Amino acid sequence: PPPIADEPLTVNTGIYLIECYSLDDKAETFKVNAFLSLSWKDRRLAFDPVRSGVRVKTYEPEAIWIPEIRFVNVENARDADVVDISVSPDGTVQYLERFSARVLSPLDFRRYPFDSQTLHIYLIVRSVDTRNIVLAVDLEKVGKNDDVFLTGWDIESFTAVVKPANFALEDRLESKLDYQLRISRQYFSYIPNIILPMLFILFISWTAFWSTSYEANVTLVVSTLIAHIAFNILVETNLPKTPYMTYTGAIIFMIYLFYFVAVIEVTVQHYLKVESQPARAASITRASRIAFPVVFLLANIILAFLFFGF
Amino acid sequence: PPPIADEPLTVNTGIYLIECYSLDDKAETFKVNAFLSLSWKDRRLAFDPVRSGVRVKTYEPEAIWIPEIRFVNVENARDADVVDISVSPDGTVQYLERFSARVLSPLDFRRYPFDSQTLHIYLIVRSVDTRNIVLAVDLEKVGKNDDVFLTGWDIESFTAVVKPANFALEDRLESKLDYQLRISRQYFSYIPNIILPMLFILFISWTAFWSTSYEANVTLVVSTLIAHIAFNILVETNLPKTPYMTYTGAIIFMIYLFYFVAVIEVTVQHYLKVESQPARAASITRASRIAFPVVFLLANIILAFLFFGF
Amino acid sequence: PPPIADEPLTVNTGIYLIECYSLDDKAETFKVNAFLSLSWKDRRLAFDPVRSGVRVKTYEPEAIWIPEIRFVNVENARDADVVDISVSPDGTVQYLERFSARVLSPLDFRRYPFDSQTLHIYLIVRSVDTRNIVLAVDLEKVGKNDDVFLTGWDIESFTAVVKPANFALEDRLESKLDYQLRISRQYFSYIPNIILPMLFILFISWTAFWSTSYEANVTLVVSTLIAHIAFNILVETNLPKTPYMTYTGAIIFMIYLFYFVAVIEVTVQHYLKVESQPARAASITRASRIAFPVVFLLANIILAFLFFGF
Amino acid sequence: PPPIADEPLTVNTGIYLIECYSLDDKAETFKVNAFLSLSWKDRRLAFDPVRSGVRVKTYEPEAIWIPEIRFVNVENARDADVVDISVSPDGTVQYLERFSARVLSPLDFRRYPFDSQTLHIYLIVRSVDTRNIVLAVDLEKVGKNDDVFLTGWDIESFTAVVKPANFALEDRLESKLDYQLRISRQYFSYIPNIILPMLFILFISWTAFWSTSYEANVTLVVSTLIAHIAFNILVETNLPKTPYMTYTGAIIFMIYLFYFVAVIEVTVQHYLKVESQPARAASITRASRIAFPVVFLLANIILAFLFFGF
Amino acid sequence: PPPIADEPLTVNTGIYLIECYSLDDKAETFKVNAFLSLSWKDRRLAFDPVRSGVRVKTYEPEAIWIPEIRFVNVENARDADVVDISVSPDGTVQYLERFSARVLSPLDFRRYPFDSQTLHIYLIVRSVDTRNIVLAVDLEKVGKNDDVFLTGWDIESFTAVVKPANFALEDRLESKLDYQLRISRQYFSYIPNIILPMLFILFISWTAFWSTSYEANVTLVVSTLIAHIAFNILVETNLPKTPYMTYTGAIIFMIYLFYFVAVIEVTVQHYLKVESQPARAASITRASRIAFPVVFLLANIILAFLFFGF
Ligand SMILES: [As]
Repeated sequence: PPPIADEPLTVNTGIYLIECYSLDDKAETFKVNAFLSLSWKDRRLAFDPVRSGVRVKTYEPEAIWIPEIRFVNVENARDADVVDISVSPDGTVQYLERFSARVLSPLDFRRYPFDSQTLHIYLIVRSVDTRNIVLAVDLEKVGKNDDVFLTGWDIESFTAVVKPANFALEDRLESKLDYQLRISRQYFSYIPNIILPMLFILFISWTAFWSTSYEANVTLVVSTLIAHIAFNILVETNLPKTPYMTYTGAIIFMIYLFYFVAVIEVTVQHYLKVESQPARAASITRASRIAFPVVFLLANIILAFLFFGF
Repeated sequence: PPPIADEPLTVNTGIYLIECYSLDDKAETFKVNAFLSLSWKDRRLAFDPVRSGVRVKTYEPEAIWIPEIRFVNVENARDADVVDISVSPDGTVQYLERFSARVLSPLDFRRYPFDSQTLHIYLIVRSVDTRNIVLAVDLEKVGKNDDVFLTGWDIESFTAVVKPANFALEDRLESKLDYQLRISRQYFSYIPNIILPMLFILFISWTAFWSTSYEANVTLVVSTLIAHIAFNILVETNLPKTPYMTYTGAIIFMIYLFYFVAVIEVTVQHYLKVESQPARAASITRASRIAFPVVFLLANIILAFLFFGF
Repeated sequence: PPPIADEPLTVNTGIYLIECYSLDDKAETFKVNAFLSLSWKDRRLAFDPVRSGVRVKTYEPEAIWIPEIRFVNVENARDADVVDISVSPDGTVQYLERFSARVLSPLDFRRYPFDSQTLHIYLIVRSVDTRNIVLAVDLEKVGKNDDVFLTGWDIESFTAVVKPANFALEDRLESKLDYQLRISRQYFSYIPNIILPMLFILFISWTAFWSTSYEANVTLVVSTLIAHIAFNILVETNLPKTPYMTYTGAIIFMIYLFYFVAVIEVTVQHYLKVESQPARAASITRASRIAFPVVFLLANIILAFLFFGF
Repeated sequence: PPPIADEPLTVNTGIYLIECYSLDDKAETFKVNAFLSLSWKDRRLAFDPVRSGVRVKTYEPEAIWIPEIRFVNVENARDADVVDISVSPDGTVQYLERFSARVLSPLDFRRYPFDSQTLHIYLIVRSVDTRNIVLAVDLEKVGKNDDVFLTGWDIESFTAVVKPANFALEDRLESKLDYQLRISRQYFSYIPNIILPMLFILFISWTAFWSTSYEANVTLVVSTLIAHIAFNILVETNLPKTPYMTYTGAIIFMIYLFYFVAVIEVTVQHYLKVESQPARAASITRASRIAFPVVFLLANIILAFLFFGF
Repeated sequence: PPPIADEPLTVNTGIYLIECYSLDDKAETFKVNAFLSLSWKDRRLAFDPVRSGVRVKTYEPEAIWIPEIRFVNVENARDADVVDISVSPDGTVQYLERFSARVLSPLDFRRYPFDSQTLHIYLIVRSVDTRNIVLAVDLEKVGKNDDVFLTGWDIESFTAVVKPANFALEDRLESKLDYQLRISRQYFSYIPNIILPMLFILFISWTAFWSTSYEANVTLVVSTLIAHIAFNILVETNLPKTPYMTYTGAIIFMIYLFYFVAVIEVTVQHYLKVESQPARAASITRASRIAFPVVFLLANIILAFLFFGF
């Protein structure tokens, strides 16, 4: 039983994020728990303040015609309990629900440990015989407590795209809004726990430049290469199969190289030190002790710049 | 209260994928969230446009007779909220729901990291005393937004098998349709993270051809063999118990060999270098330095061709 | 409001497996999704074909008296949607539902990787003041599509025990039926991934029979023993705490031995080669190179026979 | 509408375990699926056998006043379907439901692999204006089929504490009963898979007493220490964070010691054999070959006795 | 149909924790199962004790006006069954439900293994045309049995913030309460299983100060570094991505250092003992045998103090 309008009925929206949590990098989802604030003029039930009752008259959902406001990017049906419905004199309705649903917004892992994200919530609404345009009411969109959690992420701002995008979808126009949750990552636990430990093993790796014992040079370069796999695998697990290249995926892989040429050197410092030409060997070994850390720190400036600086 | 027909009542179907996600290779399932569009002539409620009401008349599901359209390959009951029902003059009904259910479609891991898949959604419908044939309406089957996600997979096309397959199941004919979601994998994160690291350790493995120290040769070939298990196990975990052989399961196992004969060589380069016959030893060792990488790259062309090229 | 009988009312059952999946070895359960077909004479609503209506008259569950058919070995309440109810003239009722519930049937892991299983579904029914006997109608028990999945298992046959087992349970006789799902395992992925890799490490283990370097013999026998734990642990995890002995649990453990006496030998080949008695040492070492693989392959014939052959 | 009594109305209880399963040591819970048998005199609906109807009259739950019998230690609401209600002449009611709920009973891991447990189910009932005392009827408490499963546990007995415990909880007396499920563990798969493998590695550990090569002694004692972690971690995972000490937690940790002093010895057998005092070294090494296994087997009798014997 | 008041209607709250469990450090949540006790004066249904019925009159929820009391920090809708409603003469209502919901309270891992926590449950309530203030009734808040479980945590006290916090949220004041669950961890299983084993490997690490064999010194310091990753990874897994530094994350990382300079020393004890200057080498090595354990135990006092002592 929809509201007999004279033009496209505007529905007024708003989201008050109450709780954020379980942002799942692998799955590219996250769970939210918020208020949904809707409103519209249904002149059809305006109501003579003086003549009867009081200021505003409370209805149960069955009584009034309510607009179906579906969330677009949601795993299952949104999970909402209705909080209050308050029809104004002029026929204006004040709806408030408190849904919670896991939302499917994508993430850009291009700078992985040091990335910022922009999550989305959508809200479509389909037309019947009056057209429905949705739009935001910013006093119910200040939505975000001063307690919005979302572990391991700094929450920058909850805003929304005022202008809706109105489609024609299957011979019936819909109207979609864009609610934006912007967050930077709390990179850090990534250093004492990944970045640093990863570097340390790389350095030990090439302690075998000041060494001549092949036995203790392979026991050297090789033992550490293993440990680095232990970190490549640790990192690769809390992170999805990107079709592009991560930052840490870069350096973690560039690392795989300074373990090859490292093992190349120690290997050649020997089919060159049994070839009774230690003239050359400890020439190269002497040299690696510079080329390596330099070319590294150099390619890390080259690499890092290639990602952040551009 | 079914629609008094004169022949098999055609029901017209359609699916607009709104969201795709949680494709689970182990479980061989995936979750979808779409529109379901149905329609049929129930002349029994045609309705004199002029004589009353308006262009089209809205019903609640309880009022009209609606066809039970069950999804075949679904874990639990599909999870659908009804979006609109609009009966036309002639008695034509326009139904639209927005279900979300995890679907059980199988996958072919024969090319694992480089595989393409064809997921299915089914839709049966059982007959009563008028027969029901289902069939697709392609304006509600263009189903797939321009945002269909499905992480780590490229989505190629959402189509469907126009011709239904009508069974006789328990003295009552059913009619089933086939909705096809075709996707290729985003192989890649499989290289910097599996393929390459896996290769590197294999190479270092057989650096012990330019070496004579047994101690540093087993410390050599053996250390890396371990690391390779660390990758065989990593890979074997995000992948189900196929009764056939995966591609990466092949090469990952062919790899287990070039670690055995590698260990064979270093082992014989010694019961042959203590047998005061280093004549022979550093003949073999010298040789392995070719046989190995060749036979490998050879068996990789042999292997790769055996999977992709045929 | 039960059917006024003259003797024990027979209820006629039937299950059409539509989907099988999530067989969980650890949990000893599995999920099924099937049809449930029931039928009985309730003469009390026989209905004068000519005098009124038509051939068969459709009821909603609230209208008719229906027998409670509970599933015995089920985790929670069975999860069923009712598909059709069709009362015949004589008063015969035709009921059909489409339940899905995870079933708790036990498994016998005595031959683990090479085992066949017989899963059960039960169906009791309690009496009131007429006795209820259940029994099977085999045209609705041909239940099993030609698509019954159940990953990593070959499905041999869906049958059922015609004769019911009628208990007296708490001063009211019940009647239980036995629906049997027989499946063999797809042992195989167990070879390239467990059996073979497990053997290979055992072999390398005792390459240290053709060796004299204690350093590279412990680096030898010992490194492999580790790797075998890596497999004992892998296997032990996808498998419950049996009070009996698995097959692979046997050989996996018999393996632990050929790594002890292996380590025993290498160890004695030395407190006997420093005891300036290499007379004896390279007598034993020479010998082990036979005793071991023989006694193994011998005890594997002895073991294998002990499980399968008996 | 409760039963007008003259004193505390006795409600008669009973539980027929139909199915047991998913005992979860980590979570300290388990799932059961049983019958619940209740009964009480509601003289208020006694009913003139001859004057009307028959021997006993069947009611739907809505018709009669039924006592709320909540289970105390249950995760969520118990999940029950009602099986039959049969009011006797005198006004006696016969109630039977078939619930299934996961129960939260605690476990005592003090003897871990060799422990026996006593699981509980509770049943309270709150009073209104007549007091409710619950009590057991032992013909509906013989509850336990001859098929009660519960994998990896031997089921010893299903009994119950006849005398209820009546509390005063919030100005209204409740009455609670105690249903006892006693089970011993099927320790065993713990030997071929944990105990034995764990010992074997410990023994090889100290094969390095009959050795002099430091390289092969660290490669010896150390390699095995790792493997033992692989077991400590395996065990620690299928077992919760006890505030007390497990049995296997003891020996698994006492083991950590015989790997330290083991490594201590091999280490000192060398800063004492390079100190040109091999006089002493192979005095100690000689000695360890006894002290160790003895002190172990000694501390294992000391330890084992400390747990089981007391 | 709300209670015609003369001022802000006070609603009187109370929570009796019946069960605690599944505290999930990763997810920062936990499940509770408690009583919820509400009460308020609805003079509108006061009821002439003598004139009719009895002392107190029982209602079903549909009959009375009940306040919506939503829990704030909850994943999904709270899961509550209603236990009793008892309206007093004066019009006072006595409500009791038994909900169970997983709650989202944050945790402070700054002292990880030795941390104490303060979990929250919230309860808001929105106003309509009479204002709603909530407040606690402490005889129904003594909520916590003498069996409150919560594995691996010592439960210190269940209390609540008497004074509510009244917001203005979207043109309608709400009122929120704070129920506090305080718990210390059962650190301990963290010692025999993490702390101690972690230390032991560190010590063995630097046994290679009383050694001169580079081969057995890298086989020494390096083997253990690996094992330490095995612990860093074990610990890092049962713990979320803190933006701050854990205690065990500190020492676990400070440990990474005493493995670097350890490896630095053994490495320099050699490009200095081949440089025919063993004058210096076994000067340094001699020294490390003190500097290390001291600087450690020193930096552990420095570190530990930095977390607990401040
Ligand atoms: As090693």
